[PDB]
Amino acid sequence: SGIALSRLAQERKAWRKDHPFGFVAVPTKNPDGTMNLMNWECAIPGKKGTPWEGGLFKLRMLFKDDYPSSPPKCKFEPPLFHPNVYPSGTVELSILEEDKDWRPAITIKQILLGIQELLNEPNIQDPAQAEAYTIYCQNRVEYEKRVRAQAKKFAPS
Repeated sequence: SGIALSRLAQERKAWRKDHPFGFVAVPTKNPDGTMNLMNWECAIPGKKGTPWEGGLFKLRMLFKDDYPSSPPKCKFEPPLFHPNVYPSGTVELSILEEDKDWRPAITIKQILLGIQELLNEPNIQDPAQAEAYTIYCQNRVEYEKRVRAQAKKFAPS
């Protein structure tokens, strides 16, 4: 885990120095209050001018011991209504796949901005959940209606 922790400490430094407005990315605590750099609690704000606007969408970023060989698993908690989000909460995205567009050099900032962009522009060619995907494909106005409601439920206080 040395190589992974070295990189994850450099990502925490870069993120604290400068990150996009409204985004959260913080390592979790181990039982003994020590920092767990392999498991981050993140939040993505809905984009201004979209049906996601107003919402803050919490997500866990989970790193394997061979990071950055492998991308993190990115998991919305709770699971999101979105065509490219598995019922588990796992995000399906090409930059989050080792055998697709993942590159070791991709930053936490680039991952979170990538997921933000996915939220309002689903990929109709890599479905992840039957429920959201079918409504997206067959009934776009009802899809956008469910998204507006979701954005209201996850409005921050």
